[PDB]
Amino acid sequence: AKHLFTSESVSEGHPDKIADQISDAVLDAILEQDPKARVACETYVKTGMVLVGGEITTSAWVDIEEITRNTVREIGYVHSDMGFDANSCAVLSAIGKQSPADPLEQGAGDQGLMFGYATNETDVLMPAPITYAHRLVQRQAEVRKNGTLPWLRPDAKSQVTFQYDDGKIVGIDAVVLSTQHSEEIDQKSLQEAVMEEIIKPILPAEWLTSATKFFINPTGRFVIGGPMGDCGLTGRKIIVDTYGGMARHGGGAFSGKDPSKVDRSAAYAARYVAKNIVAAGLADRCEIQVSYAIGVAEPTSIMVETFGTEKVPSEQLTLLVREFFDLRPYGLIQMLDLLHPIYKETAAYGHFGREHFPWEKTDKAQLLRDAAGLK
Amino acid sequence: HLFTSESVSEGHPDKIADQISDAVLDAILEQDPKARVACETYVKTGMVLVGGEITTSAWVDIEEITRNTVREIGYVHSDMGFDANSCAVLSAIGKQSPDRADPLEQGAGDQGLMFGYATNETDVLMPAPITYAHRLVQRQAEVRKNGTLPWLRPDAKSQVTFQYDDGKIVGIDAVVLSTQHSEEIDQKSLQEAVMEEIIKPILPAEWLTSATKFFINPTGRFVIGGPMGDCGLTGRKIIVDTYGGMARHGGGAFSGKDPSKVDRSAAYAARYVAKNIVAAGLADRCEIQVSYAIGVAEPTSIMVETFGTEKVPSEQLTLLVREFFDLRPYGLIQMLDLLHPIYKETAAYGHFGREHFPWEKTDKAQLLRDAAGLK
Amino acid sequence: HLFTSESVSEGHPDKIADQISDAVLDAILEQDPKARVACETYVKTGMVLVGGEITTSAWVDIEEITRNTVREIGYVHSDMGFDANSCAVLSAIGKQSPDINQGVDRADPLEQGAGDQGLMFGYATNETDVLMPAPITYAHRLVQRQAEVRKNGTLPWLRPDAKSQVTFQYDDGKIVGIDAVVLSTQHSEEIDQKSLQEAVMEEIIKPILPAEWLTSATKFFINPTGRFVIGGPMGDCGLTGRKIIVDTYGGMARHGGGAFSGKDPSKVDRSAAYAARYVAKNIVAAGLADRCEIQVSYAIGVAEPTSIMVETFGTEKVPSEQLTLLVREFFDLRPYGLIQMLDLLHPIYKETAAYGHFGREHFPWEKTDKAQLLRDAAGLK
Amino acid sequence: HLFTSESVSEGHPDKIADQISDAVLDAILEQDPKARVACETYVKTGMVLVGGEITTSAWVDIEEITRNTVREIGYVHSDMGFDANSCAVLSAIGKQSPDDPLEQGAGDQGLMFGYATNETDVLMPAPITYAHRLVQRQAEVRKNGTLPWLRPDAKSQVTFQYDDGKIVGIDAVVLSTQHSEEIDQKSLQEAVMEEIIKPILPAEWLTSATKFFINPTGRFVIGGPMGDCGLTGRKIIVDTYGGMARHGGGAFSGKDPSKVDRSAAYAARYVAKNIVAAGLADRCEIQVSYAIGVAEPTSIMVETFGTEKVPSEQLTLLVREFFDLRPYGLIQMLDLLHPIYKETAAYGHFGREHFPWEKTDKAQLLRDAAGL
Ligand SMILES: [K+]
Ligand SMILES: [K+]
Ligand SMILES: [K+]
Ligand SMILES: [Mg+2]
Ligand SMILES: [Mg+2]
Ligand SMILES: [Mg+2]
Ligand SMILES: [Mg+2]
Ligand SMILES: [Mg+2]
Ligand SMILES: [Mg+2]
Ligand SMILES: [Mg+2]
Ligand SMILES: [Mg+2]
Repeated sequence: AKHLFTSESVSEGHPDKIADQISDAVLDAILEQDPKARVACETYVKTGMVLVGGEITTSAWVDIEEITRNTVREIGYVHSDMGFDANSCAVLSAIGKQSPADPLEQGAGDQGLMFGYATNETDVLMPAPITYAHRLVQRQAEVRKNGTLPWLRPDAKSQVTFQYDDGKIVGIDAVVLSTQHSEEIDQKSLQEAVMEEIIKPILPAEWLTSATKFFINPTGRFVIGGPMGDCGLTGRKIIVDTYGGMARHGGGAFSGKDPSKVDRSAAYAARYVAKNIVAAGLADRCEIQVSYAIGVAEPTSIMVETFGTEKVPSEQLTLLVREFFDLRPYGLIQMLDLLHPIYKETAAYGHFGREHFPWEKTDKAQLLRDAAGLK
Repeated sequence: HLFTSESVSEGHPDKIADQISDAVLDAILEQDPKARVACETYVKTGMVLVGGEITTSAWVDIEEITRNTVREIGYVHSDMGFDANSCAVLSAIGKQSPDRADPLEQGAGDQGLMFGYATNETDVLMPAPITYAHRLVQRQAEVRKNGTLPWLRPDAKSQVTFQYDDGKIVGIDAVVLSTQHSEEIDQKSLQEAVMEEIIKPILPAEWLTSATKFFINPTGRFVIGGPMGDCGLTGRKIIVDTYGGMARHGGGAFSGKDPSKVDRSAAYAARYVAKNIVAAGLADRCEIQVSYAIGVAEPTSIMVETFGTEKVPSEQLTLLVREFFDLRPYGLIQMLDLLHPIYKETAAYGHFGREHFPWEKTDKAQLLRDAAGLK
Repeated sequence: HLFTSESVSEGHPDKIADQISDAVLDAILEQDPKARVACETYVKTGMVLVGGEITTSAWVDIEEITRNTVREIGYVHSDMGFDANSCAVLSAIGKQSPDINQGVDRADPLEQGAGDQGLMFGYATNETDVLMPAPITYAHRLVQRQAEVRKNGTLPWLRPDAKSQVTFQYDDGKIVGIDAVVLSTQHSEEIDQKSLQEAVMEEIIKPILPAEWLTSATKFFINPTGRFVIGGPMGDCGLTGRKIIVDTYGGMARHGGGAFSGKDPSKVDRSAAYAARYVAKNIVAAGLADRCEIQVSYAIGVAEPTSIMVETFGTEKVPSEQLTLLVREFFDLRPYGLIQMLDLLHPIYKETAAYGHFGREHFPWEKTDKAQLLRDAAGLK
Repeated sequence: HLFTSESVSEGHPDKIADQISDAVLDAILEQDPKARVACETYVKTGMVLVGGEITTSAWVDIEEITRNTVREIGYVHSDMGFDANSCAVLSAIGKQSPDDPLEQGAGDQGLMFGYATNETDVLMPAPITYAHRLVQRQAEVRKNGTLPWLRPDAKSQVTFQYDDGKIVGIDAVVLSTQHSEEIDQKSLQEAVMEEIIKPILPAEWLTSATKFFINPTGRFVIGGPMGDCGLTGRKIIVDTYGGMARHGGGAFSGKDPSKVDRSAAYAARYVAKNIVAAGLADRCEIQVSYAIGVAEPTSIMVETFGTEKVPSEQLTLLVREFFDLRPYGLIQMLDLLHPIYKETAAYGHFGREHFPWEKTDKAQLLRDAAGL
């Protein structure tokens, strides 16, 4: 049936995403020294200040203030004219610290479930709305940092409404792009530049018609942004972090958490499964639901929803997942080789659909395709 | 096979933050129903930080509201981990003082996407797992406060796992209930009281079988809780707040936001739309997506999904939605009569399924059914 | 012998905190003159924390008062190290309902007991015409002159943070001259040190220090560490009540330990030091001593001071036994008697929080309206 | 006639702050004796904020130091108003990496006072000395189980009467102490008199005239940071001489010894104490003047209040000969680069005769070098 579907993303300068990146920068700095550390780092940013809090158990010694200032500086807040300055904002630490047979048989601590999702409607096997929303704010940051549009400032949001028909994309119905900018540029010039340097190189021409609506800084000037007059907190962008609303989400933020937190690592594993099923050609689109029982390691149930797109029977998919992936809480950590400082890169522009992340590798695809008996 | 949802009591640190954010909201709306409020709370060992931005004529004492909220939750002694009377309360709220000929045509305050959902698998038209998860922790607080089990303490968590078959409920596979308690209670007595006074009054006997597992405090003594050794933030329970994983989410938090914020009010309106479609008998379950562009009053998209359970063509449903509901941002407010101090009640035990909330009324169901030509 | 006193401008981080604390006090007293206020401020890079306890009916916006105060001091850009418009302001003030004890707990409010124990000193000397020690007097005037030329457009490139030191040479108890002068001032990036030193010399130092006391031997040090572009709370920390000697007599006289700023007049740490200055100054203006130091002390809950002591360093012109009598006769040093004697229940305290609480003769504790009564009572003509 | 000084116990909120500031200093100095430290603490209902600036190679856990300090002081329960185990601890310390030194000139036109008098055995003014001993005794009988219902927060004040520089008696004593709910005021007053006041104050100074104000406003159950702020550097007269000597300004706690405000003040005490211990005077205020860029003090005034046993100008020359008062020389003279400062942050920096600036090891040298 014909319908619209919308997703959004936000730049690395958005205050919630600032907090995510600081949490994962702290996490990465600890993991570099202590790969087995327990970290639950929650950040709060607002006018003039960063508060980094939470709980860690580690042998690592890290300078929270330096990590914080370096992270905000890299994002681009370096002057009070932008609303925020990495060099002169307040940084407060409130982190409680503590000192540090078959480990893979560790059972789950909760009744829980995890969702994964993939679809061959894009090259990265992600839903088109979240993919192109991500790409729009990532492009905003790129042309900001490389000097193409030097008047851009870090804070930006995007939103894309796709039209579907019979489950395939027909085009883009509406685009929102709001970006922070310096005082000197006028809105008409800004809108033309955003169209030419951000929107047009990112969105396929075939999907843009004369009916497409473009809302580029629709309320006009956007000089002050980031944390200034606007709070950011770790874990308040969990839908832009994942699938943009296209898939179900069981709850649980990612950033600031070490891989032992099932909320993060099991979600990564569930994406890994779904992406490899679709890359194998076993379905065009796939939502996986992994259920865990308190005190047992293997998932208690694995449901593979294929939305009628399956190329083999649905029971065969469940069995293939049982055979080729280790979805035990600690086994998936080993499968994905997660005990490394790789998380700051995940904390803006999406945890899924990205290049080099281990849960985005399609290295079980051909094995699954063979095992299911097709070519 | 299996589906699990969880809930947390008013004493969970994330929910403490939601309740403080909405108590501030309600205190302001009592004096100034048109106030703009964006209140974000951070709680952890010994402290509450209440931050954000308000535009109002109201005069409120944030510290008093905060201590009162924590006192009502029940944290009143350091032995519990947290004490309303002696914790630190910091305020970082920026205050400003207070556009269309027809206020119904006011543009949205932000972009974003919002989902609503309804299913006839329970009488309140909610998914069963989140419904009974909520009622368990709600019942823990009720018997804690009314004197029945006075040795209970505020922090608690529930998990209910349902078994499905042919898409219908077959029974409850597992129930977890963890509750905080005073040092004098032994676990055996605790488990028996919880089972007698909390679980059995709440879960339907028809869904309890020989295969149903019960886990009461599976990790033993639970004496300190809440913010102690932990950290709670507003808007980190958005799946608990809504449908428990059964339906999708647009990502926006609810608590601390006045009804001009479409993250909250349009999610309420999408629940109202979906619930009225299911109550009309036009679908067995229905999910609504809406989205907005900042400065634009008409939604950038409306999508209705009925999972093949629709009783009239999907195209007719979308038309009925556009005919009978005003989803413009200020249309939402007037449709649901939202400018009242009603929001602290929503900040624990779920925003949906409690049928005295305005977005829970099924007062358009008969109109829809009549317009659809159904008898 | 030599004697040095120092002062700091309104832009020094400790004084920023004193000023915010008294700006909050004044805004409250504007609405509720009987309010109880104990406001303590902490400033450091990027943030202000305003804490304490108030009992008042007033409704004030702590964050707005704080940003306005910082903006007036002049911190408005990250280039300076601190920006009123974008720093963080955290409020941690606990509020209580009344605004004293409703109807006071004494039939005669003059008989109310002290709110705390403690000791307080006051001092006066006829070394200067405002009856203050010279070194702190000229130290204050230097940094006050810095802020004046910065704000009135004379030297717009100055920035808020600044510090002065003045060393006087004494001989036989008399001023012979100024031995050394130190003046460090924050400035914008484009001014070079040589233009800065000459500008400070011509516009700040020479207009303020008496030419008679400056000689070929007087040493002048303008920005002895050179470049001074970032300052204030940046890379530093300011706290209410950490400048209690610059607030009073610059080391020339003793101190009882209590801070002034952020305290309403029911706090004897503040009001009894003001009253002791008023006593000592009226004794010296009366010609009863060339210099005079007063100590008072209180017990919490007790209205009569636990001790009054009058020290005149051998300069008294009548027997000291008579002086102590005159003090008991002409001044009401009970806690609330202090308030009524000096008319303290008014929003006048933010002006005291930089450039010194004493020597500025429009303040009520600087009036010498008892001097002639004292002289007449002592039998002097 | 009368002179009054006060002191406060280790549980008073300002002294809690001083103690946390110097506990952080001590932990840094144990790993890095040359560290630069300027640690400012703010304490209030439910929270400790530890702020400031350090340059050091040391790695310390600010939260653990803070909780350990508050626990030892005795705040361990919300009933007392404050709990080491569950209060908030926030850190905001800026950290820099490490980057003839005895000829270092002063950085400021400075003045430093030191004082001593033989009116007590520790060569301190009597009002501050006995004020300290009262609150220190309060803490001792709280901690050793003698009066276990005492709680940490207490203040003392003592008014002495003088005749011609000599003590004649004590006129007034204030002792206010926090306590548990269950004890009545009458029993508290009797217990405080018998166990705190009478063992500390010499009986020959107490008469029928002496006024005793013991918890004069009654119940004192809530205390410490609860409902009233504590900040580092807000007890600088308690820390020094109780108001008897002049003070040029500048707090001690949280500052490493390279801060002249602290170490030059210690050096001035050391000089004054030895002069009196040598018998060159009975009481003695020393005023040390520094010029910027100059190491040796540019002026040393030795005020003796007419009690000198030797020509007053000899005293200055004896000080020059026997003491190294250059800014970094005095640090060597007093051997200051050691973690000794948390103990100084309650009950006074002067008067306790194990600290280095309280040794009278130059008294015999000064006495021999003079006529005596
Ligand atoms: K957490
Ligand atoms: K400092
Ligand atoms: K205070
Ligand atoms: Mg947000
Ligand atoms: Mg969770
Ligand atoms: Mg949480
Ligand atoms: Mg939002
Ligand atoms: Mg200072
Ligand atoms: Mg000072
Ligand atoms: Mg005081
Ligand atoms: Mg104090």
